[PDB]
Amino acid sequence: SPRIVQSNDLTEAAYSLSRDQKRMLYLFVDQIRKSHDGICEIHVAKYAEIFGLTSAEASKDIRQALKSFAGKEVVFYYESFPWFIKPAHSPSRGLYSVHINPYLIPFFIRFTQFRLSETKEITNPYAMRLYESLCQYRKPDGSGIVSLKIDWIIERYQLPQSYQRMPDFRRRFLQVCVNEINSRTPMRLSYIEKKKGRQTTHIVFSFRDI
DNA sequence: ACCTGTGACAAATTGCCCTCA
DNA sequence: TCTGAGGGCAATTTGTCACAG
DNA sequence: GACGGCCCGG
DNA sequence: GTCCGGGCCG
Ligand SMILES: [Mg+2]
Ligand SMILES: [Mg+2]
Ligand SMILES: [Mg+2]
Ligand SMILES: [Mg+2]
Ligand SMILES: [Mg+2]
Repeated sequence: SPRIVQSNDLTEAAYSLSRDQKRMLYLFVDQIRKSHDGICEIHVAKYAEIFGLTSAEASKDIRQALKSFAGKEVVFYYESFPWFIKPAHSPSRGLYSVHINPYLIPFFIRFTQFRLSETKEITNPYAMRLYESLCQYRKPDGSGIVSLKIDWIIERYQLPQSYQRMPDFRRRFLQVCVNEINSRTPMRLSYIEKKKGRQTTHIVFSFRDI
């Protein structure tokens, strides 16, 4: 399946995207990389076959993701850009044409890489973010270990405000996304908490490949 | 005040179904 | 007939906060 | 809608 | 009987 590669600056950027939008974004990065001006395209029926959707639900996902890009911004730590500089539009039935901010090109191409089949069954977008950040530290053989700071996780993945309370962070984000990765990717993930006084400050992730 | 977990409720998202150009 | 653009749904997951200990 | 392949009239 | 361009139907 297609080999996604991306600059670590994108892996570590601060933004808020849905699952459907992240799925589309992987294909944009792939199109761009095979070369330019920044104009990309998406076909409904190919999208449907890639992610095992019907044509109808594919159409619904593309259309609403596309209208949900408006006003979205990307921050590279500290410079913010919009993803799109023109509305999406359809020249032909079943075909969408998109105008990515050409100023984003160099941020796409010290790098992270993974095959698309590794992530295409993940449902929760925060788990996609986590699996990307872990891939950034992976070894040829397939293992790695990394310590991520909680405040940096919250700022980078733009987690919602109630997850500033640690028990909610545990219950609705960490446990769910670790259990997702272990069930939906070829990765096998464990973790332990690092503390300072009563506060938990980092999470230490270890993983190997099956 | 700080920390933890759980019970509830609300809001959002998922894979469905159907209909017609 | 095959595609895809619309219009809906119920079950489930995610986001929030009161309260116990 | 868009596309193909069938069957009408001449 | 056959042959061809085109329209409609699925
Ligand atoms: Mg969908
Ligand atoms: Mg889950
Ligand atoms: Mg303290
Ligand atoms: Mg008791
Ligand atoms: Mg007390």
